[PDB]
Amino acid sequence: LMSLDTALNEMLSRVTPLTAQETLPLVQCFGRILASDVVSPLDVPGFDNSAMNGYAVRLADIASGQPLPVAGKSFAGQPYHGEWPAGTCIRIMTGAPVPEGCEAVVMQEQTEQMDNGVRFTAEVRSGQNIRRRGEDISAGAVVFPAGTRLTTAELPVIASLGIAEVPVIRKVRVALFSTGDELQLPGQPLGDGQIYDTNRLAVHLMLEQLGCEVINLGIIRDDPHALRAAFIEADSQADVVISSGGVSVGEADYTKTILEELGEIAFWKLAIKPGKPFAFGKLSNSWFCGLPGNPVSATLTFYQLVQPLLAKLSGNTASGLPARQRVRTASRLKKTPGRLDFQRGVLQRNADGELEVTTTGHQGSHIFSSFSLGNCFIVLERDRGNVEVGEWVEVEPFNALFG
Amino acid sequence: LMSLDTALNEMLSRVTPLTAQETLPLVQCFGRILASDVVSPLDVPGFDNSAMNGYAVRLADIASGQPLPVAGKSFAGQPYHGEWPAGTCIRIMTGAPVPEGCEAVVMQEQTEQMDNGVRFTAEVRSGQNIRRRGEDISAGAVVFPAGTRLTTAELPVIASLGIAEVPVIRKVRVALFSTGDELQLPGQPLGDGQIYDTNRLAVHLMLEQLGCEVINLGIIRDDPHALRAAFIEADSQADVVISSGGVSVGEADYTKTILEELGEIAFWKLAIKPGKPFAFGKLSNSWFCGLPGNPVSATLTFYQLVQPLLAKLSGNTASGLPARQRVRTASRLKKTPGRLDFQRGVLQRNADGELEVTTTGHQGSHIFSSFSLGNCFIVLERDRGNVEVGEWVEVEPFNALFG
Repeated sequence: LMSLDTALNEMLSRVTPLTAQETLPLVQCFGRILASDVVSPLDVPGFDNSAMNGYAVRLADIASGQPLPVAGKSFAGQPYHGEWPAGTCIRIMTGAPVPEGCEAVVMQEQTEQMDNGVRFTAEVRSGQNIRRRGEDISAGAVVFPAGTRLTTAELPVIASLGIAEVPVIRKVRVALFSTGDELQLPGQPLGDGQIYDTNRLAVHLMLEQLGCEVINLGIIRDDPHALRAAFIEADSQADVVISSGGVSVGEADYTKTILEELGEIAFWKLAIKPGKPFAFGKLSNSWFCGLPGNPVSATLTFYQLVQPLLAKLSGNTASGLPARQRVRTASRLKKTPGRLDFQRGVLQRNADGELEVTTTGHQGSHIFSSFSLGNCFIVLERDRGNVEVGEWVEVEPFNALFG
Repeated sequence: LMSLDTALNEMLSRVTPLTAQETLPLVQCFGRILASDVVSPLDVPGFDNSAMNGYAVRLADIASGQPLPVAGKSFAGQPYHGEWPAGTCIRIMTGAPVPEGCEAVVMQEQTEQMDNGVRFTAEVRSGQNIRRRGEDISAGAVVFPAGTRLTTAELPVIASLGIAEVPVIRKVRVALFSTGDELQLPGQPLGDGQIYDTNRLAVHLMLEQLGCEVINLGIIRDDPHALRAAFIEADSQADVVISSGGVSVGEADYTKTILEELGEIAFWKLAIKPGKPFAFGKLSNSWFCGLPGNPVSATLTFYQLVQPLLAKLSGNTASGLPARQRVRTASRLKKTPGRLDFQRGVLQRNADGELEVTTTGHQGSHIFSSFSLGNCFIVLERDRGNVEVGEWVEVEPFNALFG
């Protein structure tokens, strides 16, 4: 009934990014969000230097027009020191500091080297081939704005400025648990109607790889007191509490009333597949997300809803959701109009070098193999019907959580 | 002069994956490599269950052609163990264990309920709608083979079989250090032609993010005794030793002779760009990789050479190097024939939804901003010359190390 985009946007619009900060040495900031703007203490480059391998010259010596004998050279870490007579030029390489008085650099490929001097023939604009002090970064400028996620791309740049540590928004703390007498821990046998608890592990793993602080309270006993106690504890410790299965997502029972007793929680019916139910709302001091019991739905629902939410909450300002592309199906796809189907498929290059999706197989939610076999989602539009080999189709490549 | 592909195949052919293992609880196994095959101790599904929501019947009761009353119910968590008399049927839910003496299940769709029992609208064939124990995974089967890298796709499935821990290959240990009287740590001034050391950090961050155990020995003083001592230690405590800058990559000097003295190392000149020099070879108890001093070259060289080596080393059996696709340039690219140019670009969708690359800007190695601004490499062929807007071109999306 309710659309995914509508749901997501309503979740996101209620949420306020964290602000609490901590200062850490750069090596420990991977994945972390900047709490404050990084301001450059130095100029980059720190001095005027050559854009090219060629010769440093003065605009007047060129106008004179005689070949210019080489008076010396300026290199990597050894500027040209000493006098530079009129009627001469300085040999120079990329990155090397331009000598005092220099008005241009000429690339050697535009010149004729002879025993008695370099002959210049092309026009010589002033400033050409010269990289100005701080043209790349000026001291006092903001190199990286607050809200930036720190990666190998940013952190070395910060170190290049001589900064040892930066302040970052604190990890988001997420309490995790599941409930139900069916749920079984490993090592024990499966009594009557029991199954091993897989959703919790799945969520724990994704949470940790998303940079969060997990507080796994485990399986809570089929009991209202155990459950109220779990929520109280979870909500007091964390910014987000997750039920990975067992708490109500619509159906009326002892868990649904505790939920209605502890916060304002909405029970959604998403127009997606697989999945459908989703619980979301505010507890006393936290946000609550309750997932359906089916592994495939829990994962899907987590990945496409909780994951975005956690991002916003972290302080990250990177607007947009994982990238998608248009692609031809080498496979035939069973799709029902009514729901936004996130099928699994296999994106790979064909003989022509073009990219194409193949189904992983049976798209039913009774099996989890489609996450291993796959490598992307075939995001089939809500209103769309069956898909015939060769039709245009949306793929969302899996991110690192699945490979 | 020497091709990337050739160097890569030489490095990797000499290498021998680690075997040393350790058994860890599943929640600690993300990104880790399975040391032994995961063999299934149970059948999945564990019991002959129902595919649909409907009724468990027998063919002799359907044959009587009359409405058969509901003797009881069977849910997933509440298997039926009651009476099941002759002219009756059992209401069942999807995923639920089919009651003893079953033969088929029917959906509530091909069924209308009368006051005297359930009327059967359609036909009922022997074994319809019953999932049979072990049709997805048989007990004794190999679920995941040794060398598989454990992710959110695999790890929950392993918990579904009731396994708590699995054996994984030990992390690769990687020793890191740089050298030179020019390298400066943060907080200290830049003496004459001194610079802040960024390549070490860059590498540390990537190593950690690839799952390695980093031993960062910092900046070694410009002195053969400190260098020998660092090497003797790095080699004894790790599987790979990396100079991130400062050790020879060809130029003869005190560093090069300690290198030749401590193992068999080849100094290569790669036909790639940016970069070119790379040192690789065997020390006593380890593998050595020496990177060029230029930040862009050290990163690029690490990413394209050292990364695949670590992958092989780790035990991972995932044959291949990150994916590529053919794509049009919205940007003009300056390219010289002779070297394989790993330029940086911006892969994004256009108004028609198709994918396209744009340059990040200046491709020179005097700046690092191309890794942040970018999100992919434009892998321009060795023999290739300049590229015009709309030309077909190869792109290799950045992985997680760059965001």
